[PDB]
Amino acid sequence: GIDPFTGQKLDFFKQAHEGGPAPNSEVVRPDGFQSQRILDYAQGTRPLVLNFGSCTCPPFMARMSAFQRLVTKYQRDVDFLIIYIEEAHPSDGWVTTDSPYVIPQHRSLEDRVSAARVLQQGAPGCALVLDTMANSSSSAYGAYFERLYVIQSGTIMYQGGRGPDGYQVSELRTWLERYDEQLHGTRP
Repeated sequence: GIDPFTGQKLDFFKQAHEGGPAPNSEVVRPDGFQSQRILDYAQGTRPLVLNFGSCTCPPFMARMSAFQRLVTKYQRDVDFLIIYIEEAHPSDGWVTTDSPYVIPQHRSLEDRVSAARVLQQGAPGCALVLDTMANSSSSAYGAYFERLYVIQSGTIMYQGGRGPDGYQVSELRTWLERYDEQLHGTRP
């Protein structure tokens, strides 16, 4: 069906939500730009944590070292993935940017991977993909600017709530704490 008022196909896809299906949306491997999808990163029944953001997004950068600490802490039972998306504060935007990072809006995967490289120089050994230039995953996960998720066996277990910045990491840590506790007992 076509929308008379857009001329585009009619959307029938419900927005991502907890307890709903995790979109198997498209992403790009930085080395060689091969097409991949979010669920390619799920390892059997292990939860997969998704971390969307960019270098010019201050809350994303503010939590990176805490995120890396979560990887060390929970990697026994949980997998982690960073998705590098459109810049929050591009250097060539309308409003002037004071971000420590000076990155123009990506015009191609070569630009986006260049930006992601700046990130990867921190975050040694973290799994990282790029969103497609069509912003497939950002759109499917409502994850522009930045967002955190947990998915497990194709289902969204945790959707990072919009609201005061700071809480998203503590709320994710809470989810991971409770899962680890179910698996192994409370840590002393």
